[PDB]
Amino acid sequence: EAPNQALLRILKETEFKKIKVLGSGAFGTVYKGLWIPEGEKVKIPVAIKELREATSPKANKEILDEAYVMASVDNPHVCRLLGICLTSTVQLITQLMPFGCLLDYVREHKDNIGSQYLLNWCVQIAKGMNYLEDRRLVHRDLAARNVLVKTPQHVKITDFGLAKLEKEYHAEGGKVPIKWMALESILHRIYTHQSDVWSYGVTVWELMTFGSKPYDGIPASEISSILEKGERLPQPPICTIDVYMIMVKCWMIDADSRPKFRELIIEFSKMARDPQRYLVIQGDERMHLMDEEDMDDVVDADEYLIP
Ligand SMILES: Nc1ncnc2c1ncn2[C@@H]1O[C@H](COP(=O)(O)OP(=O)(O)NP(=O)(O)O)[C@@H](O)[C@H]1O
Repeated sequence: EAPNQALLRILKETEFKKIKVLGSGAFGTVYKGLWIPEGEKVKIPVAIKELREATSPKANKEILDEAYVMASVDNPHVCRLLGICLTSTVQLITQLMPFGCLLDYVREHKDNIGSQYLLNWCVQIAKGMNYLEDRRLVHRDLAARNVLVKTPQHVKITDFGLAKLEKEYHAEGGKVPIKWMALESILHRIYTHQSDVWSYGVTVWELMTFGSKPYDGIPASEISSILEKGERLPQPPICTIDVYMIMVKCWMIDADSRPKFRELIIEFSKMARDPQRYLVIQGDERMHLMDEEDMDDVVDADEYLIP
C-alpha cells in the first residue's frame, strides 16, 4: 500500500482560547473555541475535545486512533482534523461545525428544511463516503448523528472512533449501533464499503423522516431476525417511490447488489436538479434557512491550508 505521509500537528495549549461547552458526558467534553496559530495573525473557530479528566490507557488509545484517521483524510465532506494537544489530558482539535450535528439540525428545523437541502445533503454525504472508499477506509458508524453541519448548505462526515481499513473487516466485541448495520455485519461482524452503503440508506431514511428513530420500539435483539424476514424500514411520507427505491437498494442482503457510493452521488445529484419531483414537502418553494466584536481575523479551517 502507499505510505501515509499526512502530517500530525502538535498544538501548544497556549495557542488556543476555549470559550463555551458544547458536549459533555458520553466520553469527553467538547468546547467551542478559537485557535490562534503561532505568529500567524489568523483565528480559527475550533471544537476542542479532551477526555473526561482522569486518564485511562484504554481511552487515549482511541482518541489517538481517531486522530490518526482524521489526519489522514482530506476531503470537503469529511471532517477537518487540525492537530492535537498533548497536555495531561489529550485534546483533539477540529473545525468548529457551528450548527452542530445533522440529526439535531433536522429535528429542530423540520418546518424549514426543503427538498433541495435534503438531496444536497444526500449527495454531499455520498461524496464523503466515496472519498473514504478511495482511501480504502471503512467508517463502520455512518449515521445522521455522525454528520456535522458547517452551514446548512455544507455537511461533512465525522466520527472515526470505529473507522477501519483486505476485503472485509473482522471485528471483535464492543458496543455497536445495531439499527444502522448491514446484516453481514450483525451476523458475521463483516464490514465492507458495502456495509457502509447500508448505513447510508439508514442515514438517508433518518433525514427524510426528519430524524426519526429507525425501528423505534423494536429492541436490538430482534433486528437480525426482522431483516431476515425481508422487512425493511417504512417509506417516509415525503418520499417519492424513486427516492425510496434507492433506499431499499441500500438494504439488500446480497451486499454486491447494493449501490456504490459513486452511483449514489450520481442518482441523488440527478434528483437534486429537480428536487420537487422527487420529494413532496408541504411549503417547499416558500422555505429558506458569528457573535464577537473581536472577529476581524477569523478564517474558517477550510481556508487555512498548510503544505
Ligand atoms: N467539530 C465539532 N463542531 C461542532 N460541534 C461538535 C463537533 N464535535 C462534536 N460536536 C457536538 O457535540 C456533540 C457530542 O460530541 P461528540 O464527541 O460528537 O459525540 P459523542 O456523544 O461523544 N459520540 P460520537 O457521535 O461517536 O462522536 C455532537 O453531537 C455535536 O453536536
